[PDB]
Amino acid sequence: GSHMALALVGEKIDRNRFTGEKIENSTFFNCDFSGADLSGTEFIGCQFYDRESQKGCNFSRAMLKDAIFKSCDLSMADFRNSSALGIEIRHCRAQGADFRGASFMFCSAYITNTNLSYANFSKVVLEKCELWENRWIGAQVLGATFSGSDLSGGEFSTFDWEAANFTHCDLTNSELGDLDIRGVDLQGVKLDNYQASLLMERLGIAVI
Amino acid sequence: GSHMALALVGEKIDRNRFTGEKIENSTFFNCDFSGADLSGTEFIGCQFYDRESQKGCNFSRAMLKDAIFKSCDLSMADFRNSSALGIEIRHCRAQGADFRGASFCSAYITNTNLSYANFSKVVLEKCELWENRWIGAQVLGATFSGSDLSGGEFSTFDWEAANFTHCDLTNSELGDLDIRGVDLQGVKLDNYQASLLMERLGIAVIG
Repeated sequence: GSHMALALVGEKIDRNRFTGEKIENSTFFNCDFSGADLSGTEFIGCQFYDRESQKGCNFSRAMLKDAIFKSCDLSMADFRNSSALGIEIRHCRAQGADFRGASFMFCSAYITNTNLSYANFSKVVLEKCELWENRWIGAQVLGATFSGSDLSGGEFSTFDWEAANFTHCDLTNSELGDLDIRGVDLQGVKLDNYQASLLMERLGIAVI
Repeated sequence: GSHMALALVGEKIDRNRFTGEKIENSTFFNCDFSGADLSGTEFIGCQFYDRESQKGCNFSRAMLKDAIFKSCDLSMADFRNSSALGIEIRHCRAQGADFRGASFCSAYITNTNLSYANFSKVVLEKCELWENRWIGAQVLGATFSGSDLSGGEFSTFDWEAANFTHCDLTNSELGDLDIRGVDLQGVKLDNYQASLLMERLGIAVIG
């Protein structure tokens, strides 16, 4: 089934209300999707963040297997302890979204072209996932692992490279902020020539 | 004056015998030039090494200001404590040559085989030292700071032993240089070299 221009406020969403459904140009303000089965559910052009109340929606413990969020505002969304294997978040605003305890598992996740500023990834396991072209300013990554993921095209100013595992990641074509090859384990990491020159410059070396 | 196709063996060279002269295509086997005045002396195509005795020539404490050696075999030459400001050594073999105590900064040593040469404690700052082979050269306590070493071959070379800050190292085989253990402030490296040094840290440079 498909839904267009819904506008829900303050609702508890029943576990099976939207499973496998397609929802477009809809608003969900202060809604509780916790425990909901959103397997295969596809949200396009939807807003889950309420400018007035400044509340997001609750997705904690939701089943999000193969769910899709395209061009949605998921600012301040609570995804804690969700089951998110194969989730897609594409071209979304996800500022302050909370992923702690979410499972993406072997891992699979596609979070791309997404504003992840101030999002919380503490202790999250996102190994060998698709995580490119995101904005990561102030993202909380304490104890996380992104090992092997493609993070390329990313904006990593105000980002603690020492806080998470980045080994084997693709970091090419990214603003690296304060990354330094003397202080961070970069085994297996991919970087581009422009980034290599910058990083070497930090050591006082001029790459000609 | 100039001189061509001389052959000397086992001679002690008079202090003023060759001062300011040009000497070409000559042989000097086991000859002692120590303390000789060789200011402005030019040697071209000369052999100073005798493979039959495996002995070089002695230039210790020689005055070598503005001297030139081009296309010469200076293997095993003893240059210790010489005065060599502005010396030119170009396209020479200088394997095992000893430069300990030699004073230069201005010097041009280029396109030269310096394998197993001794540069211990030598000061060669801001000099032209490019396209040389440095395999096994001894450099403990030397400083090459600011010199152009580009086009060089540096396998079996102790990068930790001397001062290489501000050097041009571009287009060189770097041997075991590692950015973790060596001060490389001001050093110039090319993109290929940067990629190799990163590779040592496990980092793959792609595009």
